[PDB]
This record gives sequence, C-alpha cells and structure tokens, in this order.
Amino acid sequence: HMTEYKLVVVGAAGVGKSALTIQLIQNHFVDEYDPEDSYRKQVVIDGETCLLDILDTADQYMRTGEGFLCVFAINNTKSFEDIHHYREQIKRVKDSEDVPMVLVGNKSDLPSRTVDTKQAQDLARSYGIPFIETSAKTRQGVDDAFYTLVREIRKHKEK
Ligand SMILES: Nc1nc2c(ncn2[C@@H]2O[C@H](COP(=O)(O)OP(=O)(O)OP(=O)(O)O)[C@@H](O)[C@H]2O)c(=O)[nH]1
Ligand SMILES: [Mg+2]
Repeated sequence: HMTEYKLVVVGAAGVGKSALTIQLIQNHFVDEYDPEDSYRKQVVIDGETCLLDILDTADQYMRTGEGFLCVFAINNTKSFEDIHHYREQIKRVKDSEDVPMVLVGNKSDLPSRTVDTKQAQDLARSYGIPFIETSAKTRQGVDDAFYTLVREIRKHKEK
C-alpha cells in the first residue's frame, strides 16, 4: 500500500548530511558533530504515500540507491570540489550518465560563504541536475531537496 524510494545522501565529512536527514526525520537541528545508518520516513508527495529509505553515509549502497543527494557546504570550498568525485563514483557503479541526483548546497545560514550560487548553478547545469540551497539549522530547503529527489527518481523510472 505504498511506494518505497531508496535515497542516499553523499558528500564530504562535515557538510551536514546527518543534520539534513535528522531535520527530515525529527524536525530538529543537531548542533553537535557526531561523525553510517538507515532511516525511514513516511510522507505524502503529490498524493502518493511514500516510504523513504534514506542512507546517511560517511559501491555497496550506490548499487541499490535509486537517487542521490550530493551535498557540499557553501562555506567549504573543498567540499564543493569533492562533488565531482562523488558523482563520478555514482556514475561508474550505475553505468549511466542519467542517475537521479540533486546538488545540495548546505549551511546557507552561515556568513562565511566561499562557494557562490553561480558556481553551484554552473556545476548542476553541467550535470543536468537540480540545485537546491539548504540550511539544516533553519530547515530552509530541506523538504525541497528530498521531494525534488523523489520527483527526479519518478522522472527516470516508473514507480
Ligand atoms: N550553521 C549550520 N551548521 C550546520 C548545518 N548543517 C550541519 N551543520 C553543523 O555542521 C556539523 C557537521 O554536520 P553533520 O550533519 O554531522 O555533517 P555530516 O556531513 O553528516 O558529516 P559526516 O558524518 O562526518 O560525513 C555539525 O556541527 C552540524 O551541527 C547548517 O545548515 N547550518
Ligand atoms: Mg553524518
């Protein structure tokens, strides 16, 4: 009686993968940095009752994931640069240029921005994927990121 979507959250250490997930699951912001596990969330997206199966990571998970949030932090230039490596990984495992993915630029609430929205838009355009800006602290963009990913999975494959 409901559709499962297997989502995987990837990106460099410290970017806010867990914080984003815990916002979606708990509606709370975890202040403290606790550096792999699985969460489930039932949600209605476009009148479909969805069971999200979310892997919060640090080939195994990549093989079976249906869509990926590729997360960097807007005050961490190295994390933005690292996106390439995560995307290449995902593409290799799937043997496809066409894998459901969203680029997420997290920590939008912080002042020390080193990656501008143009850099991020350029990257997402090159990849052919959406870009969503988030703050796990304020919850800005969090549902948007996850719901957009679900829509991208539907767009690619019958669910
Ligand atoms: N201000 C702010 N801090 C955040 C946000 N997202 C996460 N943080 C903080 O950044 C730190 C790292 O967040 P985590 O969610 O543990 O990062 P992670 O990507 O899961 O890191 P790993 O588990 O090491 O791969 C924590 O102190 C969070 O409180 C955000 O949107 N805004
Ligand atoms: Mg984490």
